This record gives sequence, structure tokens and C-alpha cells, in this order.
Amino acid sequence: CPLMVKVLDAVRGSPAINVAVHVFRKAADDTWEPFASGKTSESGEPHGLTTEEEFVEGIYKVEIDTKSYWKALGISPFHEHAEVVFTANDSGPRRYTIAALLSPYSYSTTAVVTN
Amino acid sequence: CPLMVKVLDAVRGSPAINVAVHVFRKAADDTWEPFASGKTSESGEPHGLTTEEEFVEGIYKVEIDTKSYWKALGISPFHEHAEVVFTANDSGPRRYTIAALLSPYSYSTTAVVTN
Amino acid sequence: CPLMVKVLDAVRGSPAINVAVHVFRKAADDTWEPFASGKTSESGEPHGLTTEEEFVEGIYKVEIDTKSYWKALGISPFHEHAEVVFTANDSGPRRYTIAALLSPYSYSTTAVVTN
Amino acid sequence: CPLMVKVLDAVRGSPAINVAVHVFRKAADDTWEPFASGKTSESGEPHGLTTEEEFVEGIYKVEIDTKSYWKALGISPFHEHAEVVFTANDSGPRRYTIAALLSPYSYSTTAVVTN
Ligand SMILES: O=C(O)c1ccc2nc(-c3cc(Cl)cc(Cl)c3)oc2c1
Ligand SMILES: O=C(O)c1ccc2nc(-c3cc(Cl)cc(Cl)c3)oc2c1
Repeated sequence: CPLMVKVLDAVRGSPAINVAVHVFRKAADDTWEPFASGKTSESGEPHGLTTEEEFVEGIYKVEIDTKSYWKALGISPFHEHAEVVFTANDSGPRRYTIAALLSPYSYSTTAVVTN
Repeated sequence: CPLMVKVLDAVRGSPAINVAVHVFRKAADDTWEPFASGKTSESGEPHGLTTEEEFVEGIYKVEIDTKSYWKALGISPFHEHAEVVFTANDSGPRRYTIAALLSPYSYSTTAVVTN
Repeated sequence: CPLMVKVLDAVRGSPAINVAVHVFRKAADDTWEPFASGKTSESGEPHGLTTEEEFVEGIYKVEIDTKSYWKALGISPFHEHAEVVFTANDSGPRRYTIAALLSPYSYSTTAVVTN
Repeated sequence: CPLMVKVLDAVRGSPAINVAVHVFRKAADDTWEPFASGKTSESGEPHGLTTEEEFVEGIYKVEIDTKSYWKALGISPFHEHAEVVFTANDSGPRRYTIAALLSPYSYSTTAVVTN
């Protein structure tokens, strides 16, 4: 998978399961077009978001529906969602993992980009 | 100030200075309307974003221009910006401090809500 | 204050109040000597840890008692404490702000060094 | 592996490779006894730290030699190392992953505890 998303829960100390993940790509007219989506599994990942042929250079947005996740756990959250906006750049072979660590009033995100 | 933003640089160990901060508020037609903007000072904060009378209930987005910040420092970062989307003043007026900690391939955000 | 500590709670969206902070300084015999201690106030900071004259060059450890904090809130957390070990004043006197953001199964720490 | 350590680099956007990881267990006399150690691989993990028979309940310390890692990259770091101190508790089957995300002036750590 050229693009992987991993969601972790800082309160329970576990992968964040059943979280909706939406991916968008910026079109030529500067609007967000739905690209891929899924629900995280027991591993905190929504497996199989895209393919190497589809995941071309461009500007992408990964939206994680954190509010629904915290509401399901009964914890009052601050954010409506967590969004990660980045440019995908070909510079030799690349694999992107967008990882997010969630708390009710905070989130962290990092990118792990490997050859 | 009912809405404060503090931006920190995890590489240099300093406030992130001269960073552009843009705030939007969601309109009834579900579009994002410009609400306020500023530039961080030597303390990593843009002083005087809004007022008590203007900062009404709503869904707000704070966009911190991290890409321009890292580029000005000679680093090609991963993210286009650090975003923070939240509902404000839904249980009465509060003071919100949005803090962001920046690295070239990661960022964290947290909210401190007082009153 | 040459050494400031700010503790934030990522679950409640507030400063972490009544948290014990212990500071040690490494002695010539490679053992940790007690240096200062305090309790965070309503702003999440223990006011007046040390002075310019006492805060000499050395290797310091700031231990934040996160386990007692979470237990007092009814949470059984993962960590015993949040630690921060650093060399201070090696390139002349500086002001250090050690910030920690806490969750039951995670914590982050950052330093802001000024002067 | 009942105990796994994963180290990520927030500056390069990759696993932190060739990082020394030291694990200690608190003995009955309240001193830190070396338990296991290794160097992170290309995946950011020092594979095979312990076994299920050896990894009993107790207080453990995971020390990550961050300073040597940043010095090898030529970046001035703040911390002498990153330390994670926690209690291992049997409450049905458990597998512990200690993850750390590194920056020169900041580190984050989380625990992912699975059945
Ligand atoms: O020194 C102050 O006044 C001050 C204020 C707000 C602050 N927010 C942080 C913070 C944010 C994140 Cl997302 C992660 C971590 Cl470790 C720290 O540090 C602050 C310090
Ligand atoms: O054990 C694994 O496979 C695995 C993978 C990706 C991971 N990303 C993290 C992580 C992310 C953020 Cl944004 C902050 C922190 Cl403290 C940690 O931990 C991971 C563990």
C-alpha cells in the first residue's frame, strides 16, 4: 500500500478501532475531491486505501473522524476531526504512513516516508 | 483575548516566530468564511486575533502556515499547514488557547479551555 | 525564573493542577542530588523552582509525578512519571521552559530555551 | 515479543535507525538493573528484547539514547536521552509496544498495550 494510515488512542493505550478515515485529493480547480475512505481495523489501520497507479503526485488531505470516536467512548472531545494535508512527491520509490495519536483535547501526527 | 494561538518549534527549541495564522468560521451555507488572521510574534503568539463580542458560537478552523515557516528556514516539510477545527462557545463563552508544536514531518496540537 | 515547568492535561483540556514536580542535579559522584521541588498551580506551573545564582551548569532531571495526578482523577495510567534529562547553561545562562502534555498512556515534552 | 520498542524521527520522517535502546527493571533494593538492550534496525525497532518467561510484573525503564542519534545527524539536541518508566501488570494476556517520536527539542511517547 503506497498510503497507509495508523490511528492510536493515547487514553486507552491501544489502536483506535472503528474510526472513519477519509482521503481527498486537490483537483485542478482547487476543490477537495473524495479519493478513498475506510474504517480502522483492530490494528488501527483502514487497510487498502489506494494503489501505486492511482496515488500520483498532488496535494492530499487525510481526515480522521475523531469526534465520533470520542463520543462513542463517552469522552467530550475538542476537535471536530483531525486533518493532515500534505504534498505527495515522487523522488525515487516512496511509501507513506500517516500516523495519528489521539487524545480528547489533543492530537499528534507524523509521517513515516520509506523507500 | 478569547482566542489565543501559541506556536512552538521542536527543532530549534523556541517559539515559532513570523508564522502566519488564519482563522475561518463555518457559515450557514456550510462554506468557510475568513474570520481573522495574524503573524506570530517573538513569543510565538499572534496578538489580538478577535474580541469577546465577535467570537460568537460557531465552528472555527485555525490554519497555521507551517510550510512557509519551514521553507523560510531551508527545510522542505511534509505538511502544507497545521489545522485545528473545533466548536467554540457552545456551553457559554470560554477562553481558548490553541497550542501547536512543529517539526518538519510532524506536528501536535492541544487546546487549553478556561472559564 | 530561569527554570519553568508547564504541565497540560490532554484529556480535560486544562493545565494539570496540583502535580508534584521534582528537580535533581547530577553530582560529581554520578548520583542524582535533590535540587528543587514544587506543585503546579492553577496555571499548570510550580512557581519559583530556582534562582539564577543556584541554577548553575549541570545535568538536571525534571520528574513530573504523572501517576499520582491520574490516580487522583480515577485513572490507572501507564507511566510512573514524565522525566526530562538535560544539560543546562553549558553555553552560558539561559531561561528554560519545560512543557509536558499528559494523557493516561502517553506524554510529550518540549523545551523552549531563551536568551 | 512481549515488549517491543519503536523509535520514529519527526525531522526526517522515518524510523530512527541505529539508536541504542536500554531496558532496566527495578530490583527489590530500589536500584535499576540492566535487563535488555539493542540497536534499532531499519524499522526503528531493536528486535527481540525479552521473552514471556522473563518479562514478569515489575517496574521497568526504557532508555533511548537520543543525544547520540541527533549528534550523528549533526543537530544540536536538548535531552540527554528519552526515558519511559512504567509498571508491567498481568491482567490477562498483554503485549507492550513503547513507541517514541523524536525531535531535537522534544519527544513524545505512547504505549500500545494489546491482548
Ligand atoms: O510556556 C508557555 O506559556 C506554554 C504555553 C502553551 C503551551 N503548549 C505547549 C505544548 C503543546 C503541545 Cl501540542 C505539546 C507540548 Cl509537550 C507542549 O507548551 C506550552 C507552553
Ligand atoms: O508499533 C508500531 O507498529 C507503530 C507504528 C506507527 C506508530 N506511530 C506511533 C506514534 C505516532 C505519533 Cl503521532 C506519536 C507517537 Cl508518541 C507515536 O507509534 C507507532 C507504533
